[PDB]
Amino acid sequence: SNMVKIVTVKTQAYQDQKPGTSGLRKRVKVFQSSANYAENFIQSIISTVEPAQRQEATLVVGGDGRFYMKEAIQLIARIAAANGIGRLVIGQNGILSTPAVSCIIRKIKAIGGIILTASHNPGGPNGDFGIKFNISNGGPAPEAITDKIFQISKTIEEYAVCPDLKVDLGVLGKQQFDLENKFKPFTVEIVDSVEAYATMLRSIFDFSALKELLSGPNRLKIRIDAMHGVVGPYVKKILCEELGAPANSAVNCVPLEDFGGHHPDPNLTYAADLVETMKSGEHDFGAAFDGDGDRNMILGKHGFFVNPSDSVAVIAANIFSIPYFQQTGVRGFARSMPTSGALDRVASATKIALYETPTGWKFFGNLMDASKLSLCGEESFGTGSDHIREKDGLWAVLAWLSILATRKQSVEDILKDHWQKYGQNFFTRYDYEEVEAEGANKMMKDLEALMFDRSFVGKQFSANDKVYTVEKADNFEYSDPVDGSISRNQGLRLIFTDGSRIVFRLSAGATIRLYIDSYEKDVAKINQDPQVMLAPLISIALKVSQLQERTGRTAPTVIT
Ligand SMILES: [Mg+2]
Repeated sequence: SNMVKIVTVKTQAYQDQKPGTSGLRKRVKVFQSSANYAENFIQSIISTVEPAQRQEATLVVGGDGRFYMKEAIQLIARIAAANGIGRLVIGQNGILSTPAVSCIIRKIKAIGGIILTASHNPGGPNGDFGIKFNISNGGPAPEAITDKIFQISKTIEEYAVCPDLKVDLGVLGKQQFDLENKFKPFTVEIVDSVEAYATMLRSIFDFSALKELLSGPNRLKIRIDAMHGVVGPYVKKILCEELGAPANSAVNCVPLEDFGGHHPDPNLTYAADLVETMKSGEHDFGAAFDGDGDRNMILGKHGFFVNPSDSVAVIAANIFSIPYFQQTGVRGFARSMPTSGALDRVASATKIALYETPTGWKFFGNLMDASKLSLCGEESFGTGSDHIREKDGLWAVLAWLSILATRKQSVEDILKDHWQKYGQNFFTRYDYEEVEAEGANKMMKDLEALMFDRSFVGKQFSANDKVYTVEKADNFEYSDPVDGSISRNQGLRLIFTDGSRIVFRLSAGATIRLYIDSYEKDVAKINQDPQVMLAPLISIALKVSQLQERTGRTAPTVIT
Protein backbone atom coordinates (compact mmCIF):
# COMPACT_ATOMS: atom_id res chain seq x y z
CA SER A 1 0.00 0.00 0.00
CA ASN A 2 1.09 3.58 -0.73
CA MET A 3 -0.60 4.93 2.42
CA VAL A 4 1.97 4.34 5.17
CA LYS A 5 2.45 5.05 8.88
CA ILE A 6 5.38 6.90 10.48
CA VAL A 7 6.92 5.09 13.45
CA THR A 8 9.69 5.95 15.92
CA VAL A 9 12.11 3.08 16.56
CA LYS A 10 14.27 2.93 19.68
CA THR A 11 17.87 2.14 18.75
CA GLN A 12 21.32 1.73 20.24
CA ALA A 13 24.17 3.81 18.87
CA TYR A 14 27.29 2.36 17.34
CA GLN A 15 30.65 4.03 17.96
CA ASP A 16 32.49 3.48 14.65
CA GLN A 17 30.12 5.00 12.08
CA LYS A 18 32.67 7.49 10.81
CA PRO A 19 31.76 8.68 7.28
CA GLY A 20 35.29 9.57 6.18
CA THR A 21 36.05 11.09 2.78
CA SER A 22 34.76 8.19 0.67
CA GLY A 23 31.87 7.13 2.92
CA LEU A 24 31.28 4.61 5.68
CA ARG A 25 32.61 1.24 4.48
CA LYS A 26 32.06 -1.96 6.46
CA ARG A 27 31.83 -5.64 5.63
CA VAL A 28 28.39 -6.52 4.26
CA LYS A 29 28.08 -8.95 7.19
CA VAL A 30 28.40 -6.06 9.65
CA PHE A 31 25.43 -4.19 8.15
CA GLN A 32 23.31 -7.37 8.13
CA SER A 33 24.18 -8.67 11.61
CA SER A 34 24.30 -5.34 13.50
CA ALA A 35 20.77 -4.28 14.42
CA ASN A 36 19.93 -0.84 13.01
CA TYR A 37 23.49 -0.28 11.78
CA ALA A 38 22.34 1.06 8.41
CA GLU A 39 19.22 2.67 9.90
CA ASN A 40 21.26 4.58 12.49
CA PHE A 41 23.60 5.90 9.84
CA ILE A 42 20.91 6.97 7.35
CA GLN A 43 19.08 8.74 10.20
CA SER A 44 22.34 10.44 11.22
CA ILE A 45 22.87 11.73 7.66
CA ILE A 46 19.29 13.03 7.39
CA SER A 47 19.45 14.64 10.84
CA THR A 48 22.02 17.11 9.46
CA VAL A 49 19.30 18.54 7.20
CA GLU A 50 17.41 21.32 8.94
CA PRO A 51 13.77 20.16 9.50
CA ALA A 52 12.51 23.37 7.90
CA GLN A 53 14.33 22.54 4.64
CA ARG A 54 13.37 18.87 4.29
CA GLN A 55 10.01 19.16 2.52
CA GLU A 56 11.45 21.13 -0.42
CA ALA A 57 14.59 18.96 -0.46
CA THR A 58 15.47 16.20 -2.92
CA LEU A 59 18.13 13.54 -2.25
CA VAL A 60 19.60 11.64 -5.19
CA VAL A 61 20.03 7.96 -4.26
CA GLY A 62 21.78 5.16 -6.13
CA GLY A 63 24.71 2.83 -6.11
CA ASP A 64 27.12 0.53 -7.86
CA GLY A 65 24.97 -2.61 -7.88
CA ARG A 66 26.80 -4.54 -5.17
CA PHE A 67 25.02 -7.02 -2.92
CA TYR A 68 22.81 -5.35 -0.24
CA MET A 69 22.44 -2.11 -2.28
CA LYS A 70 18.72 -2.42 -2.96
CA GLU A 71 17.92 -3.33 0.64
CA ALA A 72 19.84 -0.24 1.77
CA ILE A 73 18.01 1.94 -0.77
CA GLN A 74 14.66 0.74 0.58
CA LEU A 75 15.84 1.64 4.08
CA ILE A 76 16.87 5.11 2.88
CA ALA A 77 13.43 5.64 1.35
CA ARG A 78 11.60 4.47 4.50
CA ILE A 79 13.66 6.78 6.74
CA ALA A 80 13.75 9.78 4.36
CA ALA A 81 9.95 9.68 4.07
CA ALA A 82 9.46 9.45 7.83
CA ASN A 83 11.83 12.40 8.35
CA GLY A 84 9.89 14.70 6.01
CA ILE A 85 12.32 14.64 3.09
CA GLY A 86 10.05 15.68 0.25
CA ARG A 87 11.60 13.72 -2.59
CA LEU A 88 14.09 11.06 -3.63
CA VAL A 89 15.40 10.67 -7.16
CA ILE A 90 16.64 7.10 -7.59
CA GLY A 91 18.24 5.41 -10.56
CA GLN A 92 16.31 2.52 -12.04
CA ASN A 93 17.08 -0.74 -10.20
CA GLY A 94 18.94 1.46 -7.70
CA ILE A 95 21.78 1.85 -10.21
CA LEU A 96 23.61 5.17 -10.44
CA SER A 97 27.29 5.63 -11.11
CA THR A 98 29.06 8.01 -8.75
CA PRO A 99 29.59 10.53 -11.59
CA ALA A 100 25.89 10.18 -12.48
CA VAL A 101 24.88 10.99 -8.91
CA SER A 102 27.06 14.10 -9.00
CA CYS A 103 25.60 15.02 -12.40
CA ILE A 104 22.00 14.65 -11.23
CA ILE A 105 22.54 16.44 -7.91
CA ARG A 106 23.87 19.50 -9.73
CA LYS A 107 21.34 19.34 -12.58
CA ILE A 108 18.19 19.26 -10.42
CA LYS A 109 19.74 21.40 -7.66
CA ALA A 110 19.26 18.67 -5.04
CA ILE A 111 20.50 19.11 -1.48
CA GLY A 112 22.72 16.09 -1.93
CA GLY A 113 22.80 12.38 -2.47
CA ILE A 114 23.49 9.07 -0.80
CA ILE A 115 25.62 6.75 -2.92
CA LEU A 116 25.60 3.02 -2.13
CA THR A 117 29.11 2.13 -3.20
CA ALA A 118 32.39 0.90 -1.79
CA SER A 119 34.06 1.79 -5.12
CA HIS A 120 36.89 -0.68 -5.94
CA ASN A 121 36.35 -2.78 -2.84
CA PRO A 122 34.89 -6.27 -3.43
CA GLY A 123 31.17 -6.82 -3.14
CA GLY A 124 28.93 -9.77 -2.48
CA PRO A 125 27.52 -11.67 0.51
CA ASN A 126 31.09 -11.78 1.88
CA GLY A 127 32.28 -8.44 0.50
CA ASP A 128 32.17 -4.80 1.55
CA PHE A 129 29.37 -2.24 1.58
CA GLY A 130 29.66 1.55 1.61
CA ILE A 131 27.33 4.47 2.26
CA LYS A 132 28.60 7.77 0.88
CA PHE A 133 27.04 11.20 1.44
CA ASN A 134 27.40 13.95 -1.18
CA ILE A 135 26.16 17.50 -0.71
CA SER A 136 24.55 20.15 -2.88
CA ASN A 137 27.53 20.96 -5.11
CA GLY A 138 27.48 17.32 -6.22
CA GLY A 139 30.68 16.42 -4.39
CA PRO A 140 31.67 14.50 -1.25
CA ALA A 141 30.42 15.91 2.03
CA PRO A 142 33.32 17.82 3.65
CA GLU A 143 34.81 17.14 7.05
CA ALA A 144 32.60 19.57 8.99
CA ILE A 145 29.53 17.68 7.78
CA THR A 146 30.92 14.14 8.12
CA ASP A 147 32.03 15.12 11.64
CA LYS A 148 28.43 16.08 12.46
CA ILE A 149 27.07 12.80 11.07
CA PHE A 150 29.59 10.83 13.15
CA GLN A 151 28.78 12.82 16.30
CA ILE A 152 25.04 12.27 15.77
CA SER A 153 25.56 8.56 15.08
CA LYS A 154 27.46 8.03 18.35
CA THR A 155 24.57 9.18 20.59
CA ILE A 156 21.49 8.41 18.49
CA GLU A 157 18.71 6.82 20.52
CA GLU A 158 15.89 6.59 17.99
CA TYR A 159 15.11 7.01 14.33
CA ALA A 160 11.92 7.61 12.38
CA VAL A 161 10.82 5.14 9.74
CA CYS A 162 7.86 4.15 7.58
CA PRO A 163 8.25 0.37 7.94
CA ASP A 164 5.54 -0.52 5.40
CA LEU A 165 6.81 1.76 2.62
CA LYS A 166 8.21 -0.07 -0.41
CA VAL A 167 9.65 1.50 -3.56
CA ASP A 168 9.45 -0.34 -6.87
CA LEU A 169 12.96 0.36 -8.17
CA GLY A 170 12.43 -1.38 -11.52
CA VAL A 171 9.76 1.00 -12.83
CA LEU A 172 10.32 4.50 -14.25
CA GLY A 173 8.31 7.53 -13.07
CA LYS A 174 6.84 9.03 -9.91
CA GLN A 175 5.64 6.97 -6.97
CA GLN A 176 3.77 9.01 -4.37
CA PHE A 177 3.46 7.92 -0.76
CA ASP A 178 0.93 9.52 1.54
CA LEU A 179 2.15 9.57 5.13
CA GLU A 180 -0.35 9.06 7.94
CA ASN A 181 -1.21 12.41 9.51
CA LYS A 182 1.13 14.27 7.11
CA PHE A 183 -0.21 16.87 4.69
CA LYS A 184 2.53 16.72 1.99
CA PRO A 185 3.25 13.43 0.17
CA PHE A 186 6.62 11.76 -0.09
CA THR A 187 7.65 11.45 -3.75
CA VAL A 188 10.10 9.00 -5.33
CA GLU A 189 11.14 9.57 -8.94
CA ILE A 190 12.77 6.56 -10.58
CA VAL A 191 14.91 7.79 -13.47
CA ASP A 192 16.79 5.94 -16.16
CA SER A 193 20.28 5.23 -14.78
CA VAL A 194 22.09 6.62 -17.81
CA GLU A 195 19.96 9.38 -19.39
CA ALA A 196 20.96 12.43 -17.36
CA TYR A 197 24.67 11.47 -17.43
CA ALA A 198 24.54 10.61 -21.14
CA THR A 199 22.87 13.94 -21.89
CA MET A 200 25.66 15.74 -20.02
CA LEU A 201 28.30 13.87 -22.03
CA ARG A 202 26.34 14.58 -25.23
CA SER A 203 26.87 18.28 -24.49
CA ILE A 204 30.53 17.92 -23.42
CA PHE A 205 31.77 15.80 -26.33
CA ASP A 206 31.18 15.78 -30.10
CA PHE A 207 28.99 12.69 -30.37
CA SER A 208 28.88 13.08 -34.16
CA ALA A 209 32.68 12.88 -34.41
CA LEU A 210 32.76 9.97 -31.95
CA LYS A 211 30.05 8.10 -33.87
CA GLU A 212 32.16 8.52 -37.02
CA LEU A 213 35.27 7.37 -35.16
CA LEU A 214 33.63 4.24 -33.74
CA SER A 215 31.45 3.00 -36.65
CA GLY A 216 32.04 1.66 -40.13
CA PRO A 217 34.84 -0.29 -41.79
CA ASN A 218 37.71 2.01 -40.72
CA ARG A 219 36.44 2.31 -37.15
CA LEU A 220 38.67 2.65 -34.13
CA LYS A 221 38.40 -0.74 -32.42
CA ILE A 222 37.86 -0.47 -28.66
CA ARG A 223 37.39 -2.80 -25.70
CA ILE A 224 35.80 -1.15 -22.65
CA ASP A 225 35.76 -3.22 -19.43
CA ALA A 226 33.29 -2.15 -16.71
CA MET A 227 34.60 -4.98 -14.48
CA HIS A 228 31.02 -6.09 -13.77
CA GLY A 229 30.40 -2.77 -12.04
CA VAL A 230 28.12 0.24 -12.32
CA VAL A 231 29.52 1.68 -15.55
CA GLY A 232 28.26 -1.31 -17.57
CA PRO A 233 24.94 0.15 -18.74
CA TYR A 234 26.62 3.50 -19.43
CA VAL A 235 29.08 1.86 -21.84
CA LYS A 236 26.32 -0.09 -23.59
CA LYS A 237 23.95 2.84 -23.89
CA ILE A 238 26.46 5.55 -24.81
CA LEU A 239 29.38 3.89 -26.58
CA CYS A 240 27.47 1.02 -28.21
CA GLU A 241 23.87 2.14 -28.71
CA GLU A 242 24.36 5.85 -29.24
CA LEU A 243 27.86 6.07 -30.68
CA GLY A 244 27.61 2.85 -32.68
CA ALA A 245 30.52 0.85 -31.31
CA PRO A 246 29.80 -2.86 -31.92
CA ALA A 247 28.27 -4.64 -28.95
CA ASN A 248 31.46 -6.62 -28.23
CA SER A 249 33.12 -3.29 -27.40
CA ALA A 250 31.32 -3.50 -24.02
CA VAL A 251 33.20 -6.01 -21.85
CA ASN A 252 31.88 -7.15 -18.45
CA CYS A 253 29.15 -4.53 -18.86
CA VAL A 254 26.35 -6.31 -16.98
CA PRO A 255 26.43 -5.09 -13.34
CA LEU A 256 26.80 -8.02 -10.93
CA GLU A 257 26.17 -8.03 -7.18
CA ASP A 258 29.58 -9.64 -6.55
CA PHE A 259 31.38 -7.86 -9.44
CA GLY A 260 31.88 -11.33 -10.92
CA GLY A 261 33.69 -12.49 -7.79
CA HIS A 262 36.60 -10.07 -8.34
CA HIS A 263 37.69 -6.60 -7.27
CA PRO A 264 36.32 -3.89 -9.60
CA ASP A 265 39.63 -2.02 -9.47
CA PRO A 266 41.28 -1.09 -12.81
CA ASN A 267 44.99 -1.91 -13.02
CA LEU A 268 47.13 -4.28 -15.04
CA THR A 269 46.48 -7.26 -12.78
CA TYR A 270 42.91 -6.78 -11.57
CA ALA A 271 41.94 -6.09 -15.22
CA ALA A 272 44.29 -8.78 -16.57
CA ASP A 273 41.52 -10.06 -18.88
CA LEU A 274 41.29 -6.70 -20.66
CA VAL A 275 45.09 -6.57 -20.86
CA GLU A 276 45.29 -10.07 -22.35
CA THR A 277 42.58 -9.15 -24.89
CA MET A 278 44.49 -6.00 -25.85
CA LYS A 279 47.73 -7.98 -26.22
CA SER A 280 46.33 -9.74 -29.28
CA GLY A 281 46.77 -6.59 -31.39
CA GLU A 282 43.24 -6.52 -32.87
CA HIS A 283 42.06 -3.48 -30.89
CA ASP A 284 43.26 0.12 -30.87
CA PHE A 285 42.07 1.24 -27.44
CA GLY A 286 41.12 -0.36 -24.15
CA ALA A 287 39.95 0.93 -20.82
CA ALA A 288 38.74 -0.38 -17.48
CA PHE A 289 36.64 1.28 -14.77
CA ASP A 290 36.26 0.76 -11.03
CA GLY A 291 33.09 -0.36 -9.29
CA ASP A 292 31.39 3.05 -9.10
CA GLY A 293 32.93 4.62 -12.22
CA ASP A 294 35.25 7.33 -10.97
CA ARG A 295 38.55 5.55 -11.83
CA ASN A 296 39.89 4.55 -15.25
CA MET A 297 42.83 2.73 -16.78
CA ILE A 298 43.79 3.51 -20.40
CA LEU A 299 45.42 0.94 -22.70
CA GLY A 300 46.71 1.14 -26.25
CA LYS A 301 47.22 -1.37 -29.02
CA HIS A 302 49.08 -4.51 -27.90
CA GLY A 303 48.29 -3.57 -24.30
CA PHE A 304 50.42 -0.42 -24.23
CA PHE A 305 49.86 0.98 -20.71
CA VAL A 306 49.20 4.73 -20.38
CA ASN A 307 50.27 5.72 -16.88
CA PRO A 308 47.45 7.74 -15.24
CA SER A 309 50.01 10.52 -14.67
CA ASP A 310 50.66 10.62 -18.43
CA SER A 311 46.97 10.29 -19.27
CA VAL A 312 46.03 13.60 -17.66
CA ALA A 313 49.05 15.22 -19.33
CA VAL A 314 48.04 13.94 -22.77
CA ILE A 315 44.48 15.17 -22.23
CA ALA A 316 45.85 18.55 -21.13
CA ALA A 317 48.09 18.76 -24.21
CA ASN A 318 45.16 18.07 -26.54
CA ILE A 319 42.39 19.53 -24.42
CA PHE A 320 40.74 21.56 -27.19
CA SER A 321 39.85 18.36 -28.99
CA ILE A 322 36.96 18.42 -26.48
CA PRO A 323 34.11 20.90 -27.21
CA TYR A 324 33.48 21.62 -23.50
CA PHE A 325 36.94 23.10 -23.12
CA GLN A 326 36.68 25.04 -26.37
CA GLN A 327 33.67 26.73 -24.71
CA THR A 328 34.81 27.20 -21.10
CA GLY A 329 38.49 27.64 -21.78
CA VAL A 330 41.08 26.09 -19.50
CA ARG A 331 40.69 27.59 -16.03
CA GLY A 332 43.62 25.61 -14.58
CA PHE A 333 45.25 22.21 -14.19
CA ALA A 334 45.74 20.20 -11.00
CA ARG A 335 47.24 16.93 -9.83
CA SER A 336 47.81 15.34 -6.48
CA MET A 337 51.30 15.91 -5.19
CA PRO A 338 52.44 12.24 -5.60
CA THR A 339 51.29 12.23 -9.24
CA SER A 340 54.12 12.54 -11.78
CA GLY A 341 55.27 15.90 -13.11
CA ALA A 342 54.12 15.19 -16.68
CA LEU A 343 51.09 17.48 -16.27
CA ASP A 344 53.39 20.29 -15.08
CA ARG A 345 55.36 20.25 -18.32
CA VAL A 346 52.19 20.83 -20.31
CA ALA A 347 50.96 23.55 -17.96
CA SER A 348 54.35 25.29 -17.98
CA ALA A 349 54.66 25.13 -21.77
CA THR A 350 51.11 26.39 -22.33
CA LYS A 351 51.22 28.92 -19.44
CA ILE A 352 48.28 27.51 -17.47
CA ALA A 353 48.22 27.37 -13.68
CA LEU A 354 49.33 24.09 -12.11
CA TYR A 355 47.89 23.35 -8.65
CA GLU A 356 49.71 20.62 -6.71
CA THR A 357 47.34 19.38 -4.01
CA PRO A 358 47.47 16.83 -1.20
CA THR A 359 45.65 13.59 -1.87
CA GLY A 360 41.89 14.05 -1.55
CA TRP A 361 38.88 15.41 -3.38
CA LYS A 362 38.25 18.58 -1.39
CA PHE A 363 41.31 20.37 -2.77
CA PHE A 364 40.20 19.86 -6.39
CA GLY A 365 36.57 20.74 -5.58
CA ASN A 366 37.62 23.99 -3.91
CA LEU A 367 39.61 25.01 -6.97
CA MET A 368 36.81 24.02 -9.35
CA ASP A 369 34.29 26.02 -7.29
CA ALA A 370 36.60 29.04 -7.61
CA SER A 371 36.58 28.67 -11.43
CA LYS A 372 40.29 27.87 -11.24
CA LEU A 373 40.37 24.20 -12.23
CA SER A 374 39.35 22.60 -15.55
CA LEU A 375 41.33 19.33 -15.58
CA CYS A 376 42.65 17.17 -12.72
CA GLY A 377 44.45 13.87 -12.46
CA GLU A 378 45.73 11.50 -9.80
CA GLU A 379 48.30 8.77 -10.28
CA SER A 380 45.77 6.36 -8.71
CA PHE A 381 43.82 6.04 -11.99
CA GLY A 382 41.87 9.26 -11.40
CA THR A 383 40.97 11.77 -14.11
CA GLY A 384 38.29 14.42 -14.10
CA SER A 385 37.13 17.89 -15.01
CA ASP A 386 34.87 20.51 -13.48
CA HIS A 387 31.86 19.12 -15.42
CA ILE A 388 30.90 17.56 -12.07
CA ARG A 389 32.37 17.24 -8.56
CA GLU A 390 33.57 13.64 -8.69
CA LYS A 391 36.23 12.02 -10.83
CA ASP A 392 34.70 10.41 -13.92
CA GLY A 393 36.22 7.36 -15.64
CA LEU A 394 33.90 7.09 -18.64
CA TRP A 395 34.38 10.83 -19.23
CA ALA A 396 38.14 10.23 -19.29
CA VAL A 397 37.57 7.56 -21.94
CA LEU A 398 35.52 9.85 -24.16
CA ALA A 399 38.22 12.50 -23.73
CA TRP A 400 40.75 10.01 -25.08
CA LEU A 401 38.46 9.02 -27.98
CA SER A 402 38.01 12.70 -28.89
CA ILE A 403 41.79 13.13 -28.91
CA LEU A 404 42.20 9.95 -30.93
CA ALA A 405 39.67 11.28 -33.43
CA THR A 406 41.34 14.65 -33.98
CA ARG A 407 44.91 13.29 -33.85
CA LYS A 408 44.30 10.33 -36.17
CA GLN A 409 47.14 8.40 -34.51
CA SER A 410 47.50 5.34 -32.33
CA VAL A 411 47.55 5.68 -28.54
CA GLU A 412 51.25 4.72 -28.51
CA ASP A 413 52.15 7.22 -31.24
CA ILE A 414 50.36 9.92 -29.28
CA LEU A 415 52.49 9.13 -26.22
CA LYS A 416 55.73 8.94 -28.21
CA ASP A 417 54.94 12.35 -29.72
CA HIS A 418 54.11 13.64 -26.25
CA TRP A 419 57.38 12.41 -24.74
CA GLN A 420 59.36 13.78 -27.68
CA LYS A 421 57.82 17.19 -27.07
CA TYR A 422 57.85 17.44 -23.25
CA GLY A 423 60.34 14.79 -22.19
CA GLN A 424 59.14 11.68 -20.41
CA ASN A 425 58.28 11.36 -16.71
CA PHE A 426 59.00 7.74 -15.91
CA PHE A 427 56.72 6.93 -13.02
CA THR A 428 55.89 4.12 -10.65
CA ARG A 429 54.24 3.66 -7.26
CA TYR A 430 55.57 1.05 -4.83
CA ASP A 431 53.00 -0.13 -2.24
CA TYR A 432 54.33 -1.84 0.89
CA GLU A 433 51.18 -3.23 2.47
CA GLU A 434 50.54 -4.19 6.08
CA VAL A 435 53.97 -3.18 7.38
CA GLU A 436 54.42 -2.92 11.13
CA ALA A 437 53.33 0.55 12.17
CA GLU A 438 56.25 1.21 14.52
CA GLY A 439 58.85 0.54 11.83
CA ALA A 440 57.06 2.52 9.12
CA ASN A 441 56.58 5.51 11.42
CA LYS A 442 60.21 5.34 12.53
CA MET A 443 61.21 5.23 8.85
CA MET A 444 59.20 8.37 8.08
CA LYS A 445 60.39 10.27 11.17
CA ASP A 446 64.07 9.42 10.61
CA LEU A 447 63.90 10.31 6.91
CA GLU A 448 62.12 13.58 7.71
CA ALA A 449 64.82 14.49 10.27
CA LEU A 450 67.54 13.70 7.74
CA MET A 451 65.88 15.81 5.04
CA PHE A 452 65.42 18.71 7.46
CA ASP A 453 69.16 19.06 7.98
CA ARG A 454 70.71 22.23 6.54
CA SER A 455 73.17 20.19 4.46
CA PHE A 456 70.66 17.83 2.83
CA VAL A 457 69.79 20.25 0.02
CA GLY A 458 72.71 20.06 -2.40
CA LYS A 459 73.64 16.48 -1.50
CA GLN A 460 74.34 14.25 -4.49
CA PHE A 461 73.17 10.67 -5.00
CA SER A 462 74.66 8.32 -7.59
CA ALA A 463 73.72 4.93 -9.00
CA ASN A 464 75.18 3.51 -12.26
CA ASP A 465 75.16 6.31 -14.90
CA LYS A 466 72.94 8.78 -13.01
CA VAL A 467 73.77 11.62 -10.57
CA TYR A 468 70.86 13.30 -8.74
CA THR A 469 71.25 16.51 -6.73
CA VAL A 470 68.77 17.43 -4.00
CA GLU A 471 67.13 20.74 -4.85
CA LYS A 472 64.49 20.65 -2.10
CA ALA A 473 63.32 18.22 0.58
CA ASP A 474 60.31 18.65 2.83
CA ASN A 475 57.15 17.26 4.38
CA PHE A 476 54.53 18.53 1.95
CA GLU A 477 52.21 21.24 3.21
CA TYR A 478 49.30 22.88 1.41
CA SER A 479 47.52 26.13 2.27
CA ASP A 480 44.21 25.93 0.50
CA PRO A 481 43.56 29.27 -1.26
CA VAL A 482 39.75 28.90 -0.90
CA ASP A 483 38.88 27.67 2.61
CA GLY A 484 42.15 28.85 4.22
CA SER A 485 42.85 25.43 5.72
CA ILE A 486 46.45 24.25 6.10
CA SER A 487 47.13 20.57 5.44
CA ARG A 488 50.40 19.37 6.97
CA ASN A 489 52.40 16.16 6.90
CA GLN A 490 51.11 15.28 3.43
CA GLY A 491 54.20 13.40 2.29
CA LEU A 492 58.00 13.42 2.30
CA ARG A 493 59.33 14.83 -0.98
CA LEU A 494 62.86 14.54 -2.31
CA ILE A 495 63.02 16.96 -5.24
CA PHE A 496 66.03 16.81 -7.54
CA THR A 497 67.49 19.52 -9.74
CA ASP A 498 66.83 17.54 -12.91
CA GLY A 499 63.04 17.50 -12.44
CA SER A 500 62.84 14.08 -10.76
CA ARG A 501 61.25 13.34 -7.40
CA ILE A 502 60.93 10.69 -4.72
CA VAL A 503 57.84 10.86 -2.50
CA PHE A 504 57.02 8.82 0.61
CA ARG A 505 53.52 8.66 2.05
CA LEU A 506 52.00 6.63 4.86
CA SER A 507 48.35 5.67 4.82
CA ALA A 508 44.98 -2.43 10.81
CA GLY A 509 48.44 -2.51 9.20
CA ALA A 510 50.26 0.53 7.78
CA THR A 511 50.86 0.97 4.06
CA ILE A 512 53.96 2.74 2.75
CA ARG A 513 53.54 4.32 -0.68
CA LEU A 514 56.73 5.17 -2.53
CA TYR A 515 56.30 7.21 -5.71
CA ILE A 516 59.23 7.59 -8.09
CA ASP A 517 59.17 10.23 -10.84
CA SER A 518 62.29 10.31 -13.07
CA TYR A 519 62.24 13.06 -15.68
CA GLU A 520 64.08 12.08 -18.87
CA LYS A 521 64.76 14.85 -21.37
CA ASP A 522 66.77 12.60 -23.72
CA VAL A 523 64.64 11.66 -26.75
CA ALA A 524 66.74 8.50 -27.15
CA LYS A 525 65.46 7.10 -23.83
CA ILE A 526 61.71 7.65 -24.27
CA ASN A 527 59.33 4.65 -24.39
CA GLN A 528 61.71 2.47 -22.35
CA ASP A 529 60.52 0.18 -19.55
CA PRO A 530 59.85 2.53 -16.61
CA GLN A 531 61.11 -0.06 -14.10
CA VAL A 532 64.47 -0.08 -15.86
CA MET A 533 64.75 3.73 -16.07
CA LEU A 534 63.57 4.18 -12.49
CA ALA A 535 65.99 1.66 -10.95
CA PRO A 536 68.61 4.32 -10.05
CA LEU A 537 66.06 6.47 -8.21
CA ILE A 538 64.51 3.39 -6.56
CA SER A 539 67.93 2.41 -5.20
CA ILE A 540 68.47 5.94 -3.91
CA ALA A 541 64.99 5.94 -2.35
CA LEU A 542 65.42 2.62 -0.52
CA LYS A 543 68.89 3.59 0.70
CA VAL A 544 68.13 7.05 2.04
CA SER A 545 64.93 5.80 3.68
CA GLN A 546 66.47 2.54 4.97
CA LEU A 547 63.08 1.05 4.17
CA GLN A 548 64.32 -2.54 4.08
CA GLU A 549 66.05 -2.06 7.42
CA ARG A 550 62.99 -0.46 9.05
CA THR A 551 60.29 -2.77 7.61
CA GLY A 552 62.09 -5.98 6.79
CA ARG A 553 60.65 -5.72 3.27
CA THR A 554 62.97 -6.52 0.36
CA ALA A 555 60.29 -5.78 -2.24
CA PRO A 556 57.04 -3.81 -2.53
CA THR A 557 53.75 -5.67 -2.32
CA VAL A 558 52.39 -4.04 -5.49
CA ILE A 559 54.08 -2.14 -8.30
CA THR A 560 52.02 0.20 -10.46
MG1 LIG B 1 35.67 4.52 -6.88
